[PDB]
Amino acid sequence: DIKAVAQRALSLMDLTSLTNTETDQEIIDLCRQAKSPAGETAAICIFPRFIPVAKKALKAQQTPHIKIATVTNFPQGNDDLDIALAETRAAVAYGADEVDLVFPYRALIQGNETIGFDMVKVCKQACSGNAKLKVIIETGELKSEELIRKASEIAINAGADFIKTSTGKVAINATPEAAKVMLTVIKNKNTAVGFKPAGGVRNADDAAIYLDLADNILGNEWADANHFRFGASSLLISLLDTLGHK
Amino acid sequence: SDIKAVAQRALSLMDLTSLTNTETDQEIIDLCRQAKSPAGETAAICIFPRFIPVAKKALKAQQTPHIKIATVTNFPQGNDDLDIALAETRAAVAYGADEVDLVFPYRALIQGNETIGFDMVKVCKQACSGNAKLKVIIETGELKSEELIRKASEIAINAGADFIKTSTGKVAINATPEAAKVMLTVIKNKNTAVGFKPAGGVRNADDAAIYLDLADNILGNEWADANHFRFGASSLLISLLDTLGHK
Repeated sequence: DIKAVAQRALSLMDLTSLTNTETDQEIIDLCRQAKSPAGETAAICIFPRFIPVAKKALKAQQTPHIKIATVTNFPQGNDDLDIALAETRAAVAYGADEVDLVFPYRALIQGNETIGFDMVKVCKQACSGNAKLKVIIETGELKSEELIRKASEIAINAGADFIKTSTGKVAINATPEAAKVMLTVIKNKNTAVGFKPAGGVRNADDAAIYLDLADNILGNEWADANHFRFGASSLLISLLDTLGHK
Repeated sequence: SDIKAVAQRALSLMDLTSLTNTETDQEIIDLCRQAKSPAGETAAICIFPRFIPVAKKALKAQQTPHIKIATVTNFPQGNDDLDIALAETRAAVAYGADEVDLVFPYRALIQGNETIGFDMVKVCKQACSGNAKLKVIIETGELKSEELIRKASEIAINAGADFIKTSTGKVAINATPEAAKVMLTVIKNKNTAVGFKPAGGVRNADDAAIYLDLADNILGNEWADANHFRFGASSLLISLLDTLGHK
């Protein structure tokens, strides 16, 4: 049932806007859009400086349960620990519920597994008692199964609450192949860790591919809002269309 | 005053500013480079909060640790939402700001709400405790009247402002001699430890002399060092260096 899929995917969305030129009105408008005719998305995902305005709008429309996710070390995934930590500290101070941190994947590709652990760990510590930490490993740039698995393992060891496939800002983002690798790592290490495919999920058919992977690898009941998110934007209109809201 | 001497004096009091909100890392590094000028270092740079970590790294790499990093919050609108201004100020501190330039809720003051201005400046001052100085932009170009400019200054100072600053640079009217005179007089009458920062429309040494002469005459010759006086400006630097004969 494609409508059941669409309804389920909508409730797991991190409704994303990351143009870096948003106006405050566009952020208010995004929060309004997250309060959809078929229900609320799980979250929004926006740049840190927009969090106070978003928190205010979400509260005014009586949907404070819609989480505010943001991004740090983004999009490049540089290997500078001081900068990533400063941004994550600021994201928390802005009022973020969740921080989507970009893993230093280029450093990993060059054989440095240590900076990735260190960066994820100190940023996790900075979120303590305030926010969840998602870690973006950028699977489209890691390419190989070995690297995708390895980044996933390091991120979980260092304390990630979610592992996320992509920034959305590179050539290749979420893929079924990458998703299967990451979901499998989650199963083998810690089923408490969530999974977030981002970029390339545009309709209910795409959503079903990733939901079916999660259901088949981790069980039918695993992928709730605490364990599964879609990083997406245009997906919401497509899902609403599928659900009969043109 | 001697115009070249003023140029030299004014340069060391600059908060070299870039607030386009479309800067890249490279433009921030370049701003830091410019602040290390052939005539001496500016007192600070002033940039949006998210650029502070890159600026910090760049300032360290060119070995200019004493150039402070200032930023802006509640900016530029000066809205009267305390929670938003507080959260931005906390983030600015978390990013690593040395100084936070907060916009006072001046439209609320114009409508007769004097309390929100006090409360907002105070909680933001508290958020800076141990980490940063708080400057308060009262937007004199919008307050317009001497009475409102004096009142916003008094409120900012009572609530704990380390500096009072004339303008955001984002409205039609910014620093003016008239506004400066009122603000410097309030400082003189309430607390000479509070600094003054004319900002916006200061484009050359002639402009700078106006504000330095006012400070000198009202508070004394020794008063306006970098702890008590800043110029909020950008293209001013190039103008001063040209006046000083530097390339």
